[PDB]
Amino acid sequence: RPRFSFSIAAREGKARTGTIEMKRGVIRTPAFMPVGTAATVKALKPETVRATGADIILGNTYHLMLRPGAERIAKLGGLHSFMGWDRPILTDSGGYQVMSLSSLTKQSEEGVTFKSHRHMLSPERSIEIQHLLGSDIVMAFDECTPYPATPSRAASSMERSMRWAKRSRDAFDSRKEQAENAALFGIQQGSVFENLRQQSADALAEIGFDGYAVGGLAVGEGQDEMFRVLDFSVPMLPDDKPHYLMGVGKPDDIVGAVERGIDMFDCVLPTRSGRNGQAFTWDGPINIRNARFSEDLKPLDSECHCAVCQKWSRAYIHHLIRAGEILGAMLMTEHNIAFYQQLMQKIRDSISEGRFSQFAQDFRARYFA
Amino acid sequence: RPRFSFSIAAREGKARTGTIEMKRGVIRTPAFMPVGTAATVKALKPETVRATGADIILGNTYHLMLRPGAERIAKLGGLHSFMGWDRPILTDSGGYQVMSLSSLTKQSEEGVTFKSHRHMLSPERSIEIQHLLGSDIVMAFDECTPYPATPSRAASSMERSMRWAKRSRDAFDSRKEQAENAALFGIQQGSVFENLRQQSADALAEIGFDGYAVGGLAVGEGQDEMFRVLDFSVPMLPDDKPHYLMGVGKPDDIVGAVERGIDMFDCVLPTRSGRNGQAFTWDGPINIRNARFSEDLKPLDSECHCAVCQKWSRAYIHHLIRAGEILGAMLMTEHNIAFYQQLMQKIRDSISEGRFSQFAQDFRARYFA
Ligand SMILES: N#Cc1c[nH]c2nc(N)[nH]c(=O)c12
Ligand SMILES: N#Cc1c[nH]c2nc(N)[nH]c(=O)c12
Ligand SMILES: [Zn+2]
Ligand SMILES: [Zn+2]
Repeated sequence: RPRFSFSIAAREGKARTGTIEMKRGVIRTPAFMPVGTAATVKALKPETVRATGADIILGNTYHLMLRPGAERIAKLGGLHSFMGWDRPILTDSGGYQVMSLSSLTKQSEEGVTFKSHRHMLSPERSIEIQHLLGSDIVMAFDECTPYPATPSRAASSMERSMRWAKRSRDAFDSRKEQAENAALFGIQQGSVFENLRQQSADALAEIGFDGYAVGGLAVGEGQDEMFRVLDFSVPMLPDDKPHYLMGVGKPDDIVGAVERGIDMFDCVLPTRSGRNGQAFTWDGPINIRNARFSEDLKPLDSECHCAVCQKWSRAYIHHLIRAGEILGAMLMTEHNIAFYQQLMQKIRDSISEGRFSQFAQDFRARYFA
Repeated sequence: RPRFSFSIAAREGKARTGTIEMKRGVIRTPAFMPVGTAATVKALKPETVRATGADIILGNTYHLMLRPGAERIAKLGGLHSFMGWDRPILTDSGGYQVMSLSSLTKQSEEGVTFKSHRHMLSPERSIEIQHLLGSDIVMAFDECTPYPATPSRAASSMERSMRWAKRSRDAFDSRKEQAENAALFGIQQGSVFENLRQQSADALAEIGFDGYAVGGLAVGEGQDEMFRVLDFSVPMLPDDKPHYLMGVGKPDDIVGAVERGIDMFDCVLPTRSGRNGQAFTWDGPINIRNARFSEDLKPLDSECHCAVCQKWSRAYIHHLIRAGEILGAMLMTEHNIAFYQQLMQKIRDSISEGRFSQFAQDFRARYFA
């Protein structure tokens, strides 16, 4: 396959369905990327992640540079070989995580220094770490502006991100092997302000990237506000390149974002919530720990085709989670990820058949009932 | 198949290899039974347990009567359906666990009352709970004498166990469905005293059971003492019925016990130790958390045919366990159980080929080196 080729096969309104061809495989879009922190999609073997239908997973520059270390993973053969996932992997730049999980931080034009549990992370080092990990889709090193933010602070932050986007591009292009085998996505910032989003989109397009991520919309904004910002933000991005909404993933968030032109998603909800006892169903989420499921023989979801719903009852999983058993986490996580992939498939198919708007409406009606 | 049929195919010294045919399947002996507390072999799907080569797993009357409850499991269809294991399951009687995990206990001729986290457990209730769970191999309700024990205390304890063995037999035989579909094993007690072991063996044989377990030898005795007791204890049991050494499982313990006539084993070592970072290898156990494995690309064991050793490196698993990742527990546990089953296969094959003594010697030489 080519290093990178995004092709749109069908459209309906602002929604699009297609494929991204990369050396390690094809990614069907709209796509949901399970999150793999600490070089593992929590509680799942890579073959199980693949069985649920995932075409690509997300890795993180921040966590991996700390443990087990970027240089170490490179010495061992790369992240793919390390964790046993041979398909595409998108790595976040650390731009967000360094300010979310670090103990103490020092931000400057050069980058961000921090202490975990002292390290420096700059556009150049972020790109290099992603190279050492052997990432297929490299994310530019950005700054995720806190929400809410004053227009002045949002502007300063976005402007810095754009300067960092240019530095990310040059660092990526300077490494032959990386430039020839991986792809680079730029990240749009600007908080919830249209003029800032426009300036960011324009700056990113001027630099040129293989894909464009919409950053900063998963840090406190309610769905109404997020959708409102997507309404004017996505159209600012190049139409012929993938649009990636970072960190967004509640089922209904995803459907609404696809309706607004988004092609890729990632979020820890499926996995994290799964381990906490929340299972997704077409009738809305349920918390399996609830006593009403102690003797419920039905599967997590009545239509779900996943291996978990084919074999075990809500009653068993209820028992497992309430007992703190590892198998409980494994089963809840596989089902949730499988549910998310089934959602993406229904989305792709409906767009391809020109009935996505109807699908969106039917989905909400049942999900919110 | 028949309700129960034990056939010995080959022998070498006191060692035997054969099969136990039961309605839900065939059990190859010598056999190792992975332990499944809380209706789950920790961190493994039942299909994975089966993939490692396990023919039967162990369930526990004590833990299940507390959570989720025996009557509840019966209402839901039985333990097999509940946890998704359709092969034979041996259930311990609770005789041991009630005195090991209970907060406060009250022992009497009638049975044992206790509080967990008030419940009564008697021979009759134990047998009934195992019936409600749908156990294939039911264990008599006994008393596991603490070690060490004075001859007087050991005698009193054993005598009570034998009276309870008779009560267990009658309770089992009184339930038509259970008597026709499951098997009943008696449990030999008597601490480390030959005369008490003899009296117990004789009492059990007089009552008559489908199999005979050697109890009380997994509560503090060193290997030398345990082997010494097995030397005179196993020969006291009926030759044509299975001999089950309860709670014994270190690799070398197993080899030595097979050399002494034991046909079945169970122990939490493989699973519990696996989650703690200990991996079994033909060269002895290793603790994967050790820094010397941070960049070791070799599999857990160089010869192991398990899925874990086919795909992941010690370096990856080291990282997983040190990060507290669930996949670490899953991988360590699958490998350890697979290693134990591979050990049983090597044992069965060597006995069948009349070269078990040589196998025992070669195994120790390398394992202890
Ligand atoms: N909101 C939001 C985000 C979620 N992940 C992100 N990763 C990066 N690099 N930037 C961002 O803005 C976000
Ligand atoms: N030692 C030892 C044992 C391990 N499990 C046991 N289970 C029962 N019922 N009795 C026993 O003596 C033992
Ligand atoms: Zn499911
Ligand atoms: Zn192995």
